[PDB]
Amino acid sequence: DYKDDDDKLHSQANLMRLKSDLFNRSPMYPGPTKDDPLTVTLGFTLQDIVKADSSTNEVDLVYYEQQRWKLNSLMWDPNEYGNITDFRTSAADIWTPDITAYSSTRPVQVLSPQIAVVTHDGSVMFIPAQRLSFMCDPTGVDSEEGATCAVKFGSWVYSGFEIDLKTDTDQVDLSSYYASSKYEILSATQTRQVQHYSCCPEPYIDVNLVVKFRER
Amino acid sequence: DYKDDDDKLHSQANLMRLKSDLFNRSPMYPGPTKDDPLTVTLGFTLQDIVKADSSTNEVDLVYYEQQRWKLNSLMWDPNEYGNITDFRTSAADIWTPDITAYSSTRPVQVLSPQIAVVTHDGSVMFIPAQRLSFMCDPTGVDSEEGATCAVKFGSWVYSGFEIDLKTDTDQVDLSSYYASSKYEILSATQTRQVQHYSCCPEPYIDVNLVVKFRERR
Amino acid sequence: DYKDDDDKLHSQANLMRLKSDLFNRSPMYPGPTKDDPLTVTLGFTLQDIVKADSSTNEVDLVYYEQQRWKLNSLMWDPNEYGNITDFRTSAADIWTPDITAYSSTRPVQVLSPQIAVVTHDGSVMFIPAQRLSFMCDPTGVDSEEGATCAVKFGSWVYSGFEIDLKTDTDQVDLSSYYASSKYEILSATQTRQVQHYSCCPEPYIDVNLVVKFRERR
Amino acid sequence: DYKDDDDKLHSQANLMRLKSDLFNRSPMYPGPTKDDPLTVTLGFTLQDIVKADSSTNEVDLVYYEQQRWKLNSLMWDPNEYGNITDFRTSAADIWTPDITAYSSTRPVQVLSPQIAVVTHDGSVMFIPAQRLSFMCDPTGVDSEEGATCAVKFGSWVYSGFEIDLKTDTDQVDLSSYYASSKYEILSATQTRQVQHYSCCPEPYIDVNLVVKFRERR
Amino acid sequence: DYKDDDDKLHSQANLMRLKSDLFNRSPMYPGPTKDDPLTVTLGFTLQDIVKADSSTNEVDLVYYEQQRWKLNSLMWDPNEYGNITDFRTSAADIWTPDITAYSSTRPVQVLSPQIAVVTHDGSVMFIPAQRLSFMCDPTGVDSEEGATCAVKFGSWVYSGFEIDLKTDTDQVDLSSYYASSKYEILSATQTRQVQHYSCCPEPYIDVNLVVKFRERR
Repeated sequence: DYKDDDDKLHSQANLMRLKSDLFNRSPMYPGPTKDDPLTVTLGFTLQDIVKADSSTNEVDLVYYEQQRWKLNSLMWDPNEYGNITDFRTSAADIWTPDITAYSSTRPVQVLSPQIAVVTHDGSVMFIPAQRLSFMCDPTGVDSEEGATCAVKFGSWVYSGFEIDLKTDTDQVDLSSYYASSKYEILSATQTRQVQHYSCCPEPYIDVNLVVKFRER
Repeated sequence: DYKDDDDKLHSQANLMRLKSDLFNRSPMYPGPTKDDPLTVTLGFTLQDIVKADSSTNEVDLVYYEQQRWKLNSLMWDPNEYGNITDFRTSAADIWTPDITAYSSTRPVQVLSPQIAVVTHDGSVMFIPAQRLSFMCDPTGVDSEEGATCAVKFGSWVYSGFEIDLKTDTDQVDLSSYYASSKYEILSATQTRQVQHYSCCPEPYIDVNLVVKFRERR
Repeated sequence: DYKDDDDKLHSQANLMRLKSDLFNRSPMYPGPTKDDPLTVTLGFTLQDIVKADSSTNEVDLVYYEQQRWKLNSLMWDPNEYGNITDFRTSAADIWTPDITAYSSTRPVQVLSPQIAVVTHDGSVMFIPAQRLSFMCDPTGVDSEEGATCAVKFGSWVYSGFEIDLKTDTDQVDLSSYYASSKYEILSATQTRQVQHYSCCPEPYIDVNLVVKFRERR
Repeated sequence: DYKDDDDKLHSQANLMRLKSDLFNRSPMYPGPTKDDPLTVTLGFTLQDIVKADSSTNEVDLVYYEQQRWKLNSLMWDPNEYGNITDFRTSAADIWTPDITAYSSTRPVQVLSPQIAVVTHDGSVMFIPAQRLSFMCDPTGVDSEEGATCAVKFGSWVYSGFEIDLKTDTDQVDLSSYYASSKYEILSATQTRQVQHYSCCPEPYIDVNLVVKFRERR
Repeated sequence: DYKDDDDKLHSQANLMRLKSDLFNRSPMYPGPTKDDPLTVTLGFTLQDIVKADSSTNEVDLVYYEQQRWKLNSLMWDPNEYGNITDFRTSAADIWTPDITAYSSTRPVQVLSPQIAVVTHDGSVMFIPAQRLSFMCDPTGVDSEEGATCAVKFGSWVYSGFEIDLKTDTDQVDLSSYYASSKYEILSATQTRQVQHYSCCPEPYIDVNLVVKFRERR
């Protein structure tokens, strides 16, 4: 009745207060810096190898790219906000890391909504589905040992001193791989790498996605 | 004359009033939550199987995806708003559910305008036409029993505790299927599913679209 | 000199005034409603059949879709506005009808600018050029009687009670059809249809575009 | 040092002032009208014939389309604005003519930035690079006399009474034509046309681009 | 604890302040002018020749185009801004040069985020990854000496008097070229050119990218 109508409205107002307080908070966050670095955790759920174009050495993957990070400026005490512990918000409403594939051949295509999940400890979780075309020579995919390809993912403009990458595991998550794909996965790994260049002190970080695959 | 000019102006003003009141209403709705959950009803009107690419196992569907939900914050009393019972508004003017195909291979393409219909009880109806490419192996489509493919539709970020899905029927609406398509439909179902993994104290809900099809006779 | 520099400035000011008056007018129009219905006139000038894909039963047309309607809220007296009788404005600056093809297979592509022409009686004319891919089986296009295809056009969310459609004629305008197209037109008609749905007491209107074509002889 | 830092700042402020004065000027220009007509000058620099699709009779051109017009409302005295004689501005910051190809088969693709150059006499120069697909039958391109194609360019909604077109020359500029294209140009002309129709007692103006081409030898 | 949570807050406030000061600074920069010219440094890191279409003479490159320039208006003293020496910002938040390929056949595709890095001396670094389709005849790529193609890059609307170009080296950076590409690079150069045009006493600059490639063996 009216009590339960006012009780829905109360819970709505609490979320509106939280979001309004979180967005309008002063220094509205200017990205990671040296004095204020950040760790982004990457994982891949690999869904399909759609296409292996051997006349251009381009390979087409569909995956979920799972991103995680934690900002002090997204922290709150659930006790002050009607026991709310997490909310969904548009990814355009918040800073997100600029994680890019280093060797793509077409602009990445986003397959899912751009929505992130924020939790009271200030951790954000963003898991967009993408189709990516990248440089990969599929020679020997028609054979038993198959073909092997790699693509690096990392920040585009931030060094290791601003954004650090990590994985929870070396194993690309294959539990959602399309059972009836044209190509089967022999192995898929995601490995953290630290590079260097004697032009410069900065560590440069990436996650190296390596797939071994062959025809069904 | 002037009276029926003033009479059209009157009805316009009423709608303007309703829309302005509805949009400016305080807590301007922040999405479904646990304390304020929502049920979305899904239905499919399947129009065409356009393409079955057997060299990539991608299949191309054109369907109307019909979405329904009800918000208290979209309720009004027609008596207070010149007997207006429903209005059309741009889908960008209102919250809409984030219902996505789980196994698409290309971004979905929208074929129709993005316009929703709102009714005085607070129910919204949104029926976009889409072309979807999804993972589907068409082997045996050239045979009599045909090929079978499935795609799940569900919220992208909301659990069953926030958004619940339901169908009005298991039967995908085939009354608009292109009579002269390259492929004919042997059956098409839409089934509600609840999944429970040992991770999450929340259930997840989805609608499983399953089509059996073959090359035209 | 200065007087015909001022005269051009004057004429500019008058248009500025008209547009500013017209845009700022209170109830800034909320779409057609039952109490305030509208009639949209449709016409097709068919330019080219570009492609007939027989492996997917998709056909590609290029046409001019001519749209017409009249709003009281766009009326003015030219005498009050320096004898201005009509103006061009961006189509995004005004309400336009949501006329869609019901059986497209790809989002329509707009080939022309989105600009409408408004006349003092309140009538708007909007004529976008489009390339449309729609469901059509081209079997027999390689023969003498050719192939026949149809596509319905109509509002996406408005019933006949809100938007009525009408044509000026049954003949699709073929005077601009590409002389050297791969396909020649045997006939092209545009026919008004009144459809009803079992859920819904109100009439729906569409215009049914029917083309008979064959490969160039 | 500080003086030529203050110098650069001064020159920046002058441009700022000019642009701010030019944009904020009252009647902020409402397009050409009968009492305030305009002449647009068209020229084509033809770069490449990329593709001649003989199975759809579509031909793909890459050209620079050079546009010129003059507005009183863009005039200034360089003496009042620190001797500034011209500035670059985004094409979206100013009115531009709605010059379209009448027989395209795909939306035109813009290859260059959308930036115009404005000069103190009020003349604007806008030269976008484009790829255009248009209706053209390439039969005989494989022969010595080659194939001939034409496309008309003109305003979409403005008559000759509002926008007049003109060319500086009949010769399409071929000095930038890709030396190693698959197709060589035998001739390319751009011709002004006045079309009188029966419906409408007003000049319609267009520029007719006519290309004769054949496969490279 | 609280102190190193306040420290992080302090560091954030400092960058907030810097950006806010730099953005709000009066004459908010109007582009390079004759009195206030600019030098853009161009470099190419060539990643892959993906495709050589010999039926249309189009070639597809993927590269990193590295851009550099320096504005007085982006200068700051790190001492006033908590020793901050550089910041990342969206490329849409700042002026960027309009560097275009002069002979592309499709709009360039951007593969990377549009983010620039600004340093206290006022220098900006912007390095977008791109796929470009440009006019190039691949005859002899199937031979030992291979094929040679060229494309000019430069400002679209700015002369040498406003934007000058320069390279750090004549060698296109090949250290990131895809080891297993369909085509291998025999040489790749980037050369500054001063172009003189018939209309125009101001010189125009470009960087000429010249690639010699062949099929891998």
